[PDB]
Formats: sequence, C-alpha cells, structure tokens
Amino acid sequence: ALTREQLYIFDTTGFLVIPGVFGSGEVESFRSELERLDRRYPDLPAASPVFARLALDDRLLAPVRDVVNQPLRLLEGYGLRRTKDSVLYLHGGNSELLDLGDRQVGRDLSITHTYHDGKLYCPYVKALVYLSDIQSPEDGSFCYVQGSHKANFPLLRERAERGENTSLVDSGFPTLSDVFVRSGDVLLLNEALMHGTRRKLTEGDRLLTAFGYGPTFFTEWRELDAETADLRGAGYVDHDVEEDFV
Amino acid sequence: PALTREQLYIFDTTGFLVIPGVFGSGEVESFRSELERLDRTRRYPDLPAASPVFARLALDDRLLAPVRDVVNQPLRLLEGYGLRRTKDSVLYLHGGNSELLDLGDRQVGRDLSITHTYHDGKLYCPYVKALVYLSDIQSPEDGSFCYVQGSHKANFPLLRERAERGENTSLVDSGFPTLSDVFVRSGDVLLLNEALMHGTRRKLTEGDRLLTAFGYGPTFFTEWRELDAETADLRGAGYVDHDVEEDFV
Amino acid sequence: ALTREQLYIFDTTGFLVIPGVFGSGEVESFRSELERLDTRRYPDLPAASPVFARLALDDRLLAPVRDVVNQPLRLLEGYGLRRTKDSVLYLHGGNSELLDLGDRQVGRDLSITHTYHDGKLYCPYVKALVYLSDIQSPEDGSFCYVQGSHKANFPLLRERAERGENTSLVDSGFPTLSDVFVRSGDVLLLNEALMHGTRRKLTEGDRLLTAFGYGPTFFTEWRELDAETADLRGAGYVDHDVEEDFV
Amino acid sequence: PALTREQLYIFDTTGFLVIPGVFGSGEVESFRSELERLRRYPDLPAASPVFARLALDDRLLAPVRDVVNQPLRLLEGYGLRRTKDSVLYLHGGNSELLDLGDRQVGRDLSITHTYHDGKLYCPYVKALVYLSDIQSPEDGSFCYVQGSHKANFPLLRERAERGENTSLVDSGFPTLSDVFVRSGDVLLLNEALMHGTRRKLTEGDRLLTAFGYGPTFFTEWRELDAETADLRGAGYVDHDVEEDFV
Ligand SMILES: [Fe+2]
Ligand SMILES: [Fe+2]
Ligand SMILES: [Fe+2]
Ligand SMILES: [Fe+2]
Repeated sequence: ALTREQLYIFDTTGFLVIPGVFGSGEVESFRSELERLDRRYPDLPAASPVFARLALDDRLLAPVRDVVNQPLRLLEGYGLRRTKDSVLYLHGGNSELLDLGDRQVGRDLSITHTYHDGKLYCPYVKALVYLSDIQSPEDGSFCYVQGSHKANFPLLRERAERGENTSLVDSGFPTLSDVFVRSGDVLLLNEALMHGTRRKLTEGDRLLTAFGYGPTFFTEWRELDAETADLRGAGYVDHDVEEDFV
Repeated sequence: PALTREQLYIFDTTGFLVIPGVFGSGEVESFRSELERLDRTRRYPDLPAASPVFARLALDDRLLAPVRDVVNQPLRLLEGYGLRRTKDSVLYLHGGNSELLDLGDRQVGRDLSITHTYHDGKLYCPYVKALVYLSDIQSPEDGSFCYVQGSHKANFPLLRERAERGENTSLVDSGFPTLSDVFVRSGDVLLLNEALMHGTRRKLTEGDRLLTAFGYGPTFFTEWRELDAETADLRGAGYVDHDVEEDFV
Repeated sequence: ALTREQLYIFDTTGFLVIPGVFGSGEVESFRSELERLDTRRYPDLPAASPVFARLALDDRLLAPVRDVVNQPLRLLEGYGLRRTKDSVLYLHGGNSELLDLGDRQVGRDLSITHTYHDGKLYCPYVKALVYLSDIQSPEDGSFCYVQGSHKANFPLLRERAERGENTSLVDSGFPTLSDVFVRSGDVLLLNEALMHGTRRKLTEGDRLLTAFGYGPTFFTEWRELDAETADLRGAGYVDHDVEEDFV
Repeated sequence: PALTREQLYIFDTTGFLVIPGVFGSGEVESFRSELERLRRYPDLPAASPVFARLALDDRLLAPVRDVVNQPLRLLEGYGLRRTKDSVLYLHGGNSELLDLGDRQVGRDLSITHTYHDGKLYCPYVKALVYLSDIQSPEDGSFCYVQGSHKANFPLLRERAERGENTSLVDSGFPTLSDVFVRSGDVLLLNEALMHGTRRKLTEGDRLLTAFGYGPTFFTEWRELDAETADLRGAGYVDHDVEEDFV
C-alpha cells in the first residue's frame, strides 16, 4: 500500500517511482524469460508462468489498487527490448485533440481521471517493471511533460499544424523531464501523462516488463484506428501523438 | 437531427431528455409487430442480434445523432433489449453519481462507467441509454419513468444510509422530495445518462408497457454484462454495480 | 447542523427549505420591526436594527450556512423585502451565464463558483431567506428556479437575448422551471449559482421576507459594480447575463 | 503582450510562468532607484507614482487578465529586500488543511481555480518583478512543489504531526524544484501553488516588487487570524504553512 507521501506524489505528478521492489534474483529470473522469448513481446502472462504470477503480484496490485479504486481487470502485459538508436516519441496528455469526422473532441475517457473522498480514481494505469538500470539520458530514459496529466489545453495539434517535424524528446521543452531508474524498480504510471523516452545512444540492451490495469468493464488493450460503421469495433482510438507528424 | 442548445442544456442539467415524436405511428407498429414475431411480463434479450429490424434501429441516426452529442467519443453499441411490462411490475432505484461500493478492503464512491465530465463545449458521458417507447405512459400507475433530481451529479451517497437505518421500502413506492415522474408518448425517445438515479413506478393498470432500449459508450467499454465482483484472476470483464434499492428492499 | 439527507438535497438541487425555523412569535416580532423602519427594499438591516443584527448571527442561520460554505465566515449583506401585487423578479444567476469583459467573453463567475471536497461542500456565496409570510401558489409570487442550473455547463439566457426574446421565463414558463412553496418562519438556504427568481404576484397583500448573504472573509460586502474600473481599484460584484438585461 | 498557447499550457500545467526580459535595464534601474527613496515595502502604489504606474502597466495586466479572466482588482503591491540568511518557508498548496474550530476544511477558496471553455479562472495571482539576478539556489532562488497547485491531498499537516522541524527548502523533497530568473523578468504566479525560497547565502541585496490581482469582489489583501465573533472581519486566513512548525 502507498503511503500518503506517495499518493501525494502520484496525484501531483502522474507517476510514482517505487525503488527496489524486486530482488536481483527475481530480476534475473525475469531477464532470462525475456531472452528465451526471442521490439515488443505481447501477452507475457500467457507465455510464462513467472509473468502470469508477476501480473498478479501484490507488489504491483497493491499500489495499482490505490490509484484505480475500481474492481480491476488486467488489460495488457508486454515485454520490451530497446537497442541502440531506438526512441519513443511523446504520447498521452490529458487534453490532446482527436478528429471524429464531424467534430473534434478534447477528452479521451479511457484516461480521464478524478478524485473523490480521499481516493484517486484513474481508469488506466501501468506498472513498468525495469530489468535494467537507466541512469542517463543517452540510456533512453523515461521522459514526461510536467503536469500534462491534468492539462486543460492541447499541446501537439498546434505544433503539428505549424509544421514541426522534430520530437520534443530530441529537441527539448521547458517542462520535459527525465526519470532515472535501477533494476527492479517499479514506475507506476498514469496513462493521462504525456510521456516518451529519450533516444538511446548507449551500447547494451534495455529491458522492462509492463502491465496495464483498469476497471473490469474496459476492453483488453488493442489499438483501433476509428469507430467502425456497425458500431461493433472495440479498442482504444489514439488522440494526437508525435508519431503523426514526426 | 442534432441537439439544440436548449436540448443540451436540459440533458446536462437533468441527466436526461425526452425527444418527442421521433418515430411515426407506422414505425412504432412495425416495431411492436417484430416483437410479436419474436414471441406475460417478459424480456427480449439482445434485440440487435435477434432481429435485423432492431439491428437497424440501433444504428438509426435519429438515435445516434443525439447519442453522439452527449458521448463525444468513438462510439460502440453496448446493449439492446426489449421490455414488456404488465400489472404489478416495478423497477426499484439504481444509478446515482455517488453510491457506495464495498470492494472488500475498501469503500469506493465513484463508478467510472458512469463518471461524466464536460470540456470545451462538449458533454462527455461514457454510458448513455436510448429508450424507444412503443407505448403511451401517461400516469404514475402506468409505471412511469421516475428519477431523483440532480442525482447524476450528486456528491453524497443516498442509499447506504437508508439501507443502514433499516428501511425496506423503495422510494418508488414511498415517494421522496426530489423524486419526479416522466410521461411519454409512444414514438418518443428518452435519452438517458446512466449516472442518473432512476427507476419506474409500480404498474397497476391494464394493458402492456412496451419499450426497447439501446446502450452506447466508448469503443473501449465492453458489451454490457453483469459482474458480481472482480474475478479471482483479474480476467473477468463486466459491470459491478454500486448500491441499488434491490439490495435491501 | 444539516443532515446527510439535507446536504444531499442542497448539493443536488442548489437550495434547501428548512421548515419552521422561527415560531409565529418571532415571526411577528420580525415583521413589526420592518414596519417601524417604514417592491420596496430595506437595505442594511443589521445596521438599521438590533433585532436583525441578532438574527444575522442566529445559530439557526449560521449552523446550516457553515455546512455549505465551510470557510472562515463573513456577513456580506442583510436586507428586507416587501412585495405587493404586480411585483415580479426575473431570472438571475446560473452557473455558466456569459459576461462580456471588454476584450473577451467569460462564462464563469468566481463569486458563485462552488466545489466539493472530502465530504464537504464549498459554496462561496449563500443566501438565507427568512420568510415572514406564506406563499402557497404560483400567483402568490412563489420562488422559482431552473433545475440543475447551479451546476450548468452551458449558458441559457444569451441564446434567448440574441434570438430577440423579451418575455421572462417566469411568465412564459420553461420545461425545468419549478416553484417552491413556503410558510412563515421557514428558512430557504440558497446557493447563488442557482438560476432563480419569482413568479409575478397577482394576489393582494404583502409578501414579506429578510435575506442574509454569507461568504468567505475575503469577499467584500455586497455592492453592485457596473464594470472593472480603469485604475483597478473598484470593488464589488459584476453581474453576468440576467433576464432584466432584455425584459 | 497576451500569452501564447505554449505560455498558457505551461501556466496551467505548472502553476507559474517566467516571462523573460519584460523590463529593460533602464527601467529596472528606475525601479531600484525609486525603492531607494522609500525588509518589506508595503503598499508601493500608494507610496510612489512610479509603482502606481507599474501596477497598471500593460506588460503585467495583459498576462494577468489571461489567467484570471474576471473583472480585475489590484489587491496588493509591495517591495521586498532580502539579505544573507533570509529564507521563505513553504506556503500555498491546493489542499492544505485549516482547523475551523468545530471542523477541518481542505479547500481555500481564495486560491481555488478552475478552467472553462478555453479560459483559466484563477482568483488570486501574483506578478513578481525581479530587480536582481537569481541564478543559483544560494542566491535564494524561488522554489515550488511540482503540480501542487492542483494537489488533492494535504502534505504539510502529516509532516507537522510527525513532528518535523526543518523546512523542505532546506532538506529538499523529491518534487521540489528551483526557478532561476534574470533582472527584469516577470514571474506570474498562481497562488494555489506551494512555494517559497531557498535560504540566501550570498551577499548583495535581493530585490523585487510584487503585485497581486483578483476579482473585484475580493477584499484587498490583509492577514486575518480567524473569523471574528461578529462576522465582520475581512481578510485572508491562511491554511497550514511551514512557519507554523519550523
Ligand atoms: Fe506509454
Ligand atoms: Fe436503468
Ligand atoms: Fe438572488
Ligand atoms: Fe507567496
């Protein structure tokens, strides 16, 4: 369970780094199972018994429950290997626009979060379990826009419209910031946060596993391009992201 | 077929909207006829998958234009059913923005399936319902739709304290200061934000109460399915409801 | 102090009628004090009379007001109101009504912008109406209000004014406009974000009441102000769209 | 002189805004010189025509109007001179508690802000005009708790009850950041933000002027201890601040 200083930090920043959650032994168990699984590794829980158990470990479920406060369902669980020269352009943000064909909307209810009577209510959160140190920007560090999880104005739509071609992750931004982590730390993430990763320059592999959680009525995570015509299309339609003009 | 400023004001401030005379007499009759084809007090589950008639109605623009104006998300059809009500049927109160749920280790007072917001000129309601009325309902004994005023934006819970004080009567049978009724004509559509606390009066008159209902929400909501509590393996999908009158009446 | 059911009702409807807070004895006592001071408005009652100065601090008023403001408190206004036949009060208030502010148009009035947090309501401006006579039909000039309008997100009145209307909704009617009936010595606790008014009084006699407004200690005492002054030194409350603006 | 979309984003997401080089070095010498004619310098406009003009200068009013969006009133205007070993402990914060006699409240309406149809509505903002350079924490830099202008949990009360003695501007806090400014820069501040300054360890005076603005129905700024028995007390009652227990 999260302390009050942790809930406070989560609420105000949109994420929480929890240091030293998993032992060196466990991390190596996790690392081994990833190397055997040979870019992204979809559905880790169906492919391993150790990842099916990780997805329900109390070291992940207890902080998750404290920020979702709904009946839970496991929405996704993947592995991630990043090599030299990989990058993750910004996505998320609370007020980014989306065109529907007859209107543009400014809310994505899959990430719209609230607070009520001592409890945070976030619909979609991730637990990033790092399996390798990342201690400098060139290691491909997590980066985020400060406060962007409670943002009221869109940011990217005007960038794209004025013909930008450079991701903030490369060029910088007054409120872009990095997070540095050690093996077996967990990064608890509010998906409303606008975030990405620095371009990795270093040699070696960066590895992590990620589990996404939500209310029991959210469909399992899968990308959808748009509402289908028979209104039967399920999935998550993305709003403005840097990959749409960078 | 879109909603006026005044219609949006009313949906926003009351949690619902009667759109009158949407379907003509002929359509209403073909609808009832189709229900008669599918055949006391009884239910017609999953209408869109059992009838091409009702599969068309689900995607009719007279239902979709209003819905799109209050959901404003990539849309999905979550549910669709038929209802035939006779004498001595009642629907007790359910819904309400702030009703409590015991999760086991805690107590929560939000339900994110009905938690709605507003931003830059648009309403964002994640679960709305289109009721298509195939019968006139013109008095409370006909089993009229009833609701608690403003309950779609209530910050306090109502039902827990009544359950605890040992009440066993529904406000539907008993009355409440801000409990109001809604009267409709057949062919009227009632647009409904599911955050509203609502039910219907006990029906004591003769004849058949007939309606169809369709639920819409975002494409990342699952098709409607009742779920008692979170499944033991966090795989189960569905909707866990909060305090409803059925729980202690 | 308000009950959970009373807090629920106030939060969900924007007001609360608390029945029979003052007995017939106090009521006539209050009524007589209004005479001694002789639509007519009796401004600054607490300065004009020790009786109303006492009323304004009466725990029967302050306990329910504290339950809806929940700030360090300040008396912001106190007046009396005498109404007679053919008097009417058109709609004012409304959470999202517009105000033209020189170079922009705004749709929030922070003097009535209210919130909820951790079990408590926080309304910055509430009125306690003490009724000194019964009102049991619309033609008596009953309190009327637009349901849910204290938490409205769209403006109502501007569309009407631009569409060129000139009849008030208290006369013409409106789908969600309702009336409230009260008895002598009732208190009506009102959230000023609520859009309200009164029906036109067609009956004979006098409709008497006293109103005390309350707010945080950093609100100025109530005063109308046409607009921001050029030296930024003018204090007071600038009205958003009201029906009197075009009826 | 109105705020760009990016400046509005930053102010919304962080709770403040540094506006660089608003006043030239001639103007800044004019202000420093005037402050020599007259440590806190209370009510500057009433005391000096130069600062009466500055209080209504459009380089301040234009951005202020963009984040308040109400009929505007000037609520305070003071000057500030700090020397060595001066410090300013944390205060502000969206959810800091206040004991009200028979109850405990967690909103302060004088700084409770909102957003509606494209506009920010912040009832109390300060415009800080810096007359000297602050480029290191030991000059006594402005500091703030990130995202605390939208915080939903209290932070200080629990610290106070645990019995903490030292301030966060001394020990540090994981989300406490610093802001460096140059002479002639304007800091535009949402007062819901929890903020203060580092202890000044250098010589030379630290000069700035501050003007505070709100809606016309706000009383001019004065400190008030509690609501008075006659409910006639006007002014601003502060919630938990660090000075209460440090
Ligand atoms: Fe991501
Ligand atoms: Fe229902
Ligand atoms: Fe009024
Ligand atoms: Fe300050």
